[PDB]
Amino acid sequence: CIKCDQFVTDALKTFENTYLNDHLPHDIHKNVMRMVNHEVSSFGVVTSAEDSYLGAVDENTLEQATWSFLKDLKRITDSDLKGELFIKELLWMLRHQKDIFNNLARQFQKEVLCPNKCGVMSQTLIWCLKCEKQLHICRKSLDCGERHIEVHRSEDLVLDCLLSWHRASKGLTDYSFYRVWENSSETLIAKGKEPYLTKSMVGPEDAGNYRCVLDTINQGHATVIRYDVTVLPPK
Ligand SMILES: *[C@@H]1O[C@H](CO)[C@@H](O)[C@H](O)[C@H]1NC(C)=O
Repeated sequence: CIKCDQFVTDALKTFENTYLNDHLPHDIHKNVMRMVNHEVSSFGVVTSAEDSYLGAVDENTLEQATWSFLKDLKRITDSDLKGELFIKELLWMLRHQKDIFNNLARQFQKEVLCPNKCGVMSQTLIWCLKCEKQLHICRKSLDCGERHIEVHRSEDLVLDCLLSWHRASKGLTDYSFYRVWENSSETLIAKGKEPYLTKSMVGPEDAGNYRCVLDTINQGHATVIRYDVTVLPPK
C-alpha cells in the first residue's frame, strides 16, 4: 500500500531525480527505477491462499509501513554505497521493507482487524492494489449479551453500553437507551453520543429490563446490550 502514500511517491521522485546521480551512473538509472517501482508496486498485492491478508490494511498500519520504508530509503540515500553494492543493498532493502510490511499487515489482522466479538464494526481500510479506501464491515450477531444490574434503592443506576472496539469503529451515530416493558413494548429513554445512561434516585418502578442499541450512519445497528435491573432495598 506504500505506493498509495504521497510521501512514498514524492520520496521516490526525489530519489530518482536527485539522489541516484550521487550513487550510480546516469545510464543505469531508469532500469534501476523500473525495478524499484516494480517492487514498491508489489507491496501488499495478493497471491490468493493466505496472501489475502496483505490486500488491505488500515490507515495507521499503512502509515507505519510508509515511515519505515522512508527511513530505509533515506539510509541508502545517505550511504557511501555505489555501483553494484548500491544496487544489491537497494533491492535487499526493498525486499526487507516488503517483509516489514507483511509483518505489519499480519499483525494488523490478528489484533486490529475485526476485534469485535459481537455486533457490527466499521473499519477504514486501504486496498493496496487499486489504492482504494473502503469501509470494511466486521459483522457478528448484533446482540452482545445481557447484563444483570443490581442497585440499592435511592442509588444511581448506570447502564454502560461502551465496548472496547467502539472508540475505533467508524460511522457511529448516537447510543439509544430503551426501557423494555413486561407488555413487550419499549420506550426510548435516552439518545445521544454518551455511551452510558444514568438514572438518579431509582425506585422499584425503575426495576425492569433495559436495552441499549448503537446506530450507524449507513451499515446499521452496531451493538445491542440488554440489562436486567433489580432494585434492592436501601440497606
Ligand atoms: C405497557 O404497555 C402500555 C401500552 O402498550 C404502556 O402505556 C404502559 O406504560 C406499559 N406498562 C407496563 C407496566 O407494562
